[PDB]
Amino acid sequence: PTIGMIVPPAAGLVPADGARLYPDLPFIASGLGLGSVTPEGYDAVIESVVDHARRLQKQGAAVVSLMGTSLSFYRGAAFNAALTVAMREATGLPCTTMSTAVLNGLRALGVRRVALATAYIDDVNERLAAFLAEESLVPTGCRSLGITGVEAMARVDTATLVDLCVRAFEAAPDSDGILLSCGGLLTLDAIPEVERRLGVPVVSSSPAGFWDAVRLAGGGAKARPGYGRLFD
Repeated sequence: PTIGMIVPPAAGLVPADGARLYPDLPFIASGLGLGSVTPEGYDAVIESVVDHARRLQKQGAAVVSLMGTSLSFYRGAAFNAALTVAMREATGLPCTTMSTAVLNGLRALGVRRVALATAYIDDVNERLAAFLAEESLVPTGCRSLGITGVEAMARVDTATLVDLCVRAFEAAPDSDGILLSCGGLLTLDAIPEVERRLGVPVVSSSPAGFWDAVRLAGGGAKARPGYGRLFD
């Protein structure tokens, strides 16, 4: 089944990880045009998520994921759930979000005490931690990049991301795992290196969003190897 993805940037590209994780699977995307990775930014596009779900349905999507973590968690857990229900009611399709994806990935891996490694500014990190606590997880600490640019996220390099994860875990080495939050980041090369060095799993926004969307679509598809414990 074709999987549809609502993505933050105006360009509306399928996130790059899809072709690496699931080379044989069909994805399509629709772009919100988020202006900044901030609550003010989210407010300016959040009301269009339903319209974009419908746009994807009209292009043949069989399931829809809102592929933005912060767009889906910034208002708390009930809003993530309610927005999902609205997308489902509007489209008659199975729907999900990237916040649900990371929650499901952390749960699947048995992660309860979770170190946060994020691209975001602290107001957004506080909202992430509150969302996770609402959902019965225990954030242990946070290290972040403080970036508000949307398209800027793709240019953060692997070494920076590996270091970010290692520093977040260093602060709380009792953590069961690491949440690497921001679906605009290119994290696939960082993940196995972090897992190798630290011996705990990483749940990363974009890869988790794919893993979750592929689960929702129901084919049983298996990802290519080398992308982290979440994928086997």
